[PDB]
Amino acid sequence: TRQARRNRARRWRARQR
Repeated sequence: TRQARRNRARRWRARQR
């Protein structure tokens, strides 16, 4: 949870391969 934003950035990376 405290690093959920890191996962969201990972999703953005998955959206920006």
